[PDB]
Amino acid sequence: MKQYLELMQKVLDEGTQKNDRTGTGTLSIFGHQMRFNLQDGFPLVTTKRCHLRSIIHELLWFLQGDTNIAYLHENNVTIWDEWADENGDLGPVYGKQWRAWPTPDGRHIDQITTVLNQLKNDPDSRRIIVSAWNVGELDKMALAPCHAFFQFYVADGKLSCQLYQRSCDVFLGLPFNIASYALLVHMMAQQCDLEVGDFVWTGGDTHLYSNHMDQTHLQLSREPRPLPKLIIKRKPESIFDYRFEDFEIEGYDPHPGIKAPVAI
Amino acid sequence: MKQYLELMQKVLDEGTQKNDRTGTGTLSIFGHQMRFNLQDGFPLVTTKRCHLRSIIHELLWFLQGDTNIAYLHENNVTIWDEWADENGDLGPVYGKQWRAWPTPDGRHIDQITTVLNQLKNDPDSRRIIVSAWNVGELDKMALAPCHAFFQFYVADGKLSCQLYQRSCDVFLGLPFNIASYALLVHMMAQQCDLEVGDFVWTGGDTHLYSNHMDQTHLQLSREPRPLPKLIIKRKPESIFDYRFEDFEIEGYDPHPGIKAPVAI
Ligand SMILES: C#CCN(Cc1ccc2[nH]c(N)nc(=O)c2c1)c1ccc(C(=O)N[C@@H](CCC(=O)O)C(=O)O)cc1
Ligand SMILES: C#CCN(Cc1ccc2[nH]c(N)nc(=O)c2c1)c1ccc(C(=O)N[C@@H](CCC(=O)O)C(=O)O)cc1
Repeated sequence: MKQYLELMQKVLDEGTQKNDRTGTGTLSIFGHQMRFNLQDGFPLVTTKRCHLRSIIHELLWFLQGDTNIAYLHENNVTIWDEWADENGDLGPVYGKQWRAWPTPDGRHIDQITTVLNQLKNDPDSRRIIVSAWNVGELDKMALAPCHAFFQFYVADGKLSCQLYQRSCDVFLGLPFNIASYALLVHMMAQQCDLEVGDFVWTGGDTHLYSNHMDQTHLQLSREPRPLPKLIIKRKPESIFDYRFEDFEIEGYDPHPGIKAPVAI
Repeated sequence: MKQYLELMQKVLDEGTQKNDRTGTGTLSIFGHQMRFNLQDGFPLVTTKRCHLRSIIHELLWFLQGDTNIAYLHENNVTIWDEWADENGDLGPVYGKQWRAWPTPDGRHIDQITTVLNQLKNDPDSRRIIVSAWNVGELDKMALAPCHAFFQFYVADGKLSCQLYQRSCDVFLGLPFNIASYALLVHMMAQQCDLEVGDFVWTGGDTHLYSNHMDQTHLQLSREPRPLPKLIIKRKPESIFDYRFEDFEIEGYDPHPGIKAPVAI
């Protein structure tokens, strides 16, 4: 997409060679924002083929409040393999925080149910947020949430959502998250009888790993193709009842996929 | 400031009429980001006279981990009176969440010290964040946090900061928060022997209350003056040992102040 590619070029031209946790090295910029009008099409990268099966199953895995990769495996998704323990657990990551944020007094908070109820009863609320940044549980998580916090908004019957991504792997992780949240907005809109609006991406440490330089240069040479469209074949009783079979991405003509090594 | 005035005009030009909790009515836009290079000067609004006293004392109050207005009153700061209970208490807001975020296992985390440790021992970390958005304590708070989350970043010996403000009252609150955060960055940098970089502001529901329109346009008819300069007359042993009297704002020649009704 034009926005995605311009961010890449931005990282190349302005990035600061930074040493990273993995000891790999990354070109990095701090602070960036982009807007994606969902009414223009699904923001799935066209300059490289993206794998939707992983994107869809991971999201349904989140909404279930699951933190064990068993479900992912059952559906051939291996993205979380390198971080799960001997038993497949990842600690209280996203899923747990979205559906069961633990209070100090022992209670748990369902942030998705709360959001649904706010969108339906109080759409003008400026407090429609879901946060995965639970400071008290960070040390138990296999990894600290990269897509840490997000906020919904309703204006003129349209549903918007801003995502704050503290750490962003521009090449691999980014295309995945854009598509993931764009999908959530669609599922939320359908459930709350609202039209889809803007999906705004905001990041902190936006970086490109040194061992992805070639792949980047390659992708940067491809002319972006028109954006596909999403079809939701069925309307479930709740945002928690969607199935992989319910989605379809029409008009998706991407350039060949580009393979790149994963940084653990 | 150029960036500030530009946001105001954006809100006016692309805003959407939206009702709000206070029952006042607002003009709102969702998603914005602006950058301030702290090297250029202290980011304090010059198109209207601002009251540094209230800003500085609030920050020191915050860092103390205090959440009772008694301190503020001793120094004639009344900016938090409308929300305090009979005993002057506001609940576990800012100060508390920063100095002692409660965990589910009976621990408490001092996010300020943690961040200081990272800035000195692991400045390349992508996890240097302080969150006030404690989902499990919101009901105890007098008001849900506006400036809910912030991230620090280091590069070329310069410290930068990005803040995510979920709800922003452009006319009243914004000028306070920007001056407040720039102050924090200067304090952090001095404690970590770093120079000041950029303050990146990101807002969710960015709005102007309908009863501030005239005051807004009055302010917009004004030419911003040169940015003041901040002089810190001492290097305390710790970030929590700063006093009001250590800060000097020099060259601050603002246009007349404009009064405007608060929305409780
Ligand atoms: C981000 C994220 C989610 N995930 C996993 C995952 C890994 C690290 C994380 N790190 C942090 N901090 N938070 C996360 O949510 C997170 C999630 C991803 C995993 C792999 C690829 C990847 O290798 N990309 C291939 C996948 C191909 C396939 O699955 O068939 C690609 O080319 O798209 C991308 C994203
Ligand atoms: C942000 C913030 C802190 N605050 C208060 C305050 C109020 C509501 C909030 N709401 C939420 N949710 N979070 C907050 O941080 C927050 C803070 C402010 C309060 C009042 C003025 C105000 O009345 N402005 C006068 C100041 C006069 C003076 O102090 O001398 C003016 O005319 O400018 C400014 C800032």
